Amino acid sequence: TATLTYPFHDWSQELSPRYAQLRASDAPVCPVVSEGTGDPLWLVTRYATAVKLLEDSRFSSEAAQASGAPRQEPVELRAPGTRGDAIAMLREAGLRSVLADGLGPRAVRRHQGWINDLAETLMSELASREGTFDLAADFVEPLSSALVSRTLLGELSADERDLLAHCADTGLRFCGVTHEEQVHAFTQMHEFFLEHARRLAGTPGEHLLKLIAEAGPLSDEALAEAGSLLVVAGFPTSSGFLCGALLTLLRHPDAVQELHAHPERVPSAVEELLRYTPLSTGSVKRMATEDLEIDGVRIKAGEVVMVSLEAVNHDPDAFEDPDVFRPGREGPMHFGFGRGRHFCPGNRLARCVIEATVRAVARRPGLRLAVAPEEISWHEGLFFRRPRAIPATW
Ligand code: HEM
Ligand SMILES: CC(C)[C@@H]1NC(=O)[C@H](Cc2c[nH]c3ccccc23)NC1=O
Ligand SMILES: CC(C)[C@@H]1NC(=O)[C@H](Cc2c[nH]c3ccccc23)NC1=O
Repeated sequence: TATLTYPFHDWSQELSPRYAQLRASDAPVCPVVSEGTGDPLWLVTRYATAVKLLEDSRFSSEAAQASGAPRQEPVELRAPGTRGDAIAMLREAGLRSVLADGLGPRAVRRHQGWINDLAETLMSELASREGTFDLAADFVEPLSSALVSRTLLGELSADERDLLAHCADTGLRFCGVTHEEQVHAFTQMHEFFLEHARRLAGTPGEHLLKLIAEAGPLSDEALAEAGSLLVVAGFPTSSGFLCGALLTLLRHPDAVQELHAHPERVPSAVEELLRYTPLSTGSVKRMATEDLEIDGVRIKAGEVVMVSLEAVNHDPDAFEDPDVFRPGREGPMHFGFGRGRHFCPGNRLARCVIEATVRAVARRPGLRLAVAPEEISWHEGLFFRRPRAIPATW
């Protein structure tokens, strides 16, 4: 119909041209319809409007997560007949800040050493390789697997890691699998944690699931909900983003040569990667809890307004030459971690692993993509973009 269906099927790093067109339209908020549900939605693509949306106390993230809310995802991101309200259930137990606490600056100071050791071990192994090697399978996968075990869930076996990763990939999708396969992915996840979360939380370590369990005691359902939250929020984001960041670096050898010569510039390159490299193929979303206007557009209570972080991060009103990867950039704050109350509580740990990845690349001149960027294959339909492989050579 004449109402755009959402999302825009831009599964590779090439952002859908529709975002820029909506950004330059006369409307600061554009009505769309969810392809997966037919629900009406509003879409924001301008930085200035997105700031207003994500800092407005009348827009509720949790209300947009509730069952029956208009939504972009085809299947609800909860197990059948469960609350799907992990952050609120943690706060109910009196754990208001455990996620930020276990992922903040002190946690980076605990984990940054081994994270950098491992990035270096993995890249040193690749430096010994002949011919073409795969940066997704042989760098991103082992690094993100270690991140998950050591910081989020506890020591997982290869089979457990494989199962949770498959559940995330299958459930967090707009298309490419059946409805039944999507629901089953969340089931295997929830039933996995109902059985194993107590065991995982009880093993020695600093992992977040232990911190949650060991801080009326927490029920197995709340602890299982916490496990599924950590998988959904932590696994496909880290693997998708690290893959995409590697692609960005390989496509910008001049920038990498600068980082090789001036390693103190790496933190700024991390921030530019967070702005430039696209991640989600949908939008962050909030529900209006009362009638309001945003930039003149009237929104009724109950309606859901979305912001594409990719669109905002590429807004020329905010970032001059927004489609240029410019590590020296000194523009406004990027939206890669969101904005306001729900700003990514994993942001410091994520920055730590991105930095370690950038340094591992910058230290080794000659690394290059083995084929043209347009020949990279992409997992079609994931919420969190990820290439199937990153073939590279020296
Ligand atoms: C490069 C990696 C990552 C990126 C780009 C990223 C990005 C984001 C963004 C944009 C949001 C805001 C969503 C919204 O406003 O609705 C968010 C929220 C969140 N992130 Fe991250 N994230 C990353 C890694 C992680 C990791 C490793 C964890 C560990 C569990 C994590 C945990 C969370 C949680 C729990 C939330 C929900 C906060 C809330 O809704 O209040 N993230 N993330
Ligand atoms: C299920 C939780 C993640 C929960 N559900 C949400 O919709 C929001 C936003 C969010 C952050 N990271 C995600 C990854 C996949 C899908 C959604 C999200 N925050 C939550 O804590
Ligand atoms: C149904 C999907 C759109 C799903 N629903 C969400 O609420 C989050 C929001 C989000 C946008 N960018 C991100 C980056 C990292 C973590 C979360 C997000 N993303 C999704 O893909």
